[PDB]
Amino acid sequence: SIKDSIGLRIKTERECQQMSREVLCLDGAELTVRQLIRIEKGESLPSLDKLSYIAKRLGKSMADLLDHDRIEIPDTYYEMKNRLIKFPTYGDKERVKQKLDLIEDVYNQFFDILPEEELLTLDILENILSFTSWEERPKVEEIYEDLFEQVKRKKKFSTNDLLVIDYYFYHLYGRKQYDKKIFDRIVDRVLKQNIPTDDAYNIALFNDLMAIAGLKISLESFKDFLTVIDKLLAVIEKSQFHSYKPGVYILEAKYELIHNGNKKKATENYDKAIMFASVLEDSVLEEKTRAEKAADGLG
Repeated sequence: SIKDSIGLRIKTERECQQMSREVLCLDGAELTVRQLIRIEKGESLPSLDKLSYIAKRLGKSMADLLDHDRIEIPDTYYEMKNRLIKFPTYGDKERVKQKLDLIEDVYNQFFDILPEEELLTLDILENILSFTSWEERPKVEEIYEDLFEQVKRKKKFSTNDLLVIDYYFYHLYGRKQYDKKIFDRIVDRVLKQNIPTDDAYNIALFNDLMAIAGLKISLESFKDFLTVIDKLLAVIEKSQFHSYKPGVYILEAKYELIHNGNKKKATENYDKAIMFASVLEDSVLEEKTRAEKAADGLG
């Protein structure tokens, strides 16, 4: 396969230079040893970023390492990935099915020309959307592990980075102890991301911010909570995500209730959620929001 031939070219040149894997990979920020091994064994295709690094370390141009083989991805893939990521479900299980079908479709159409990071993106969306246990998928976990180590060192996050970060938050769900240093570092860097004109990116960023806010409540990490609310509203503002407002004001209400014991402010925030829900095309979210307000003991 293309993966076999490219992997062997990389491996042959590395060995030719009497270069160990650890030497090639340096501090692992751009390429890890296990990432390199999967490439050299033909198990995964290098992405442009990782091939660019490998070629720099070997003093070659990328064209050299490829010979006639290619690693480029068709525009059609990116269009379907873009449509997929932009697709909201709101927890609606008929939409969830629609989204899982899109993922399946994209994977079937492109799995053989995609690098590891793109393939992981598909696995992550699928696992979270289907509530698959992250432990059930060790092969995915091994790949996620090194890509997440690399995300820890980044200041600027891509859409794929944001989705890895989503999978990370997914690990923390329901837990009560957690690596506090890692969490705070990730949250802090998420909070500093520029907000671009790019709905796909903003949806991934919005969903990570939602995860942070739910976790800050459940892990009792209340520092900067309203800063998270503020960022959520800023993303909604940038991309005009009107349907996403009620979920944000519900979280702010739960914060006021649980952390400040403020029932008047919590009632105001639920009422904002109900108001923003009420002018939506369908009334599912308004009914849900009204029910949540009532279950939290407010009028």
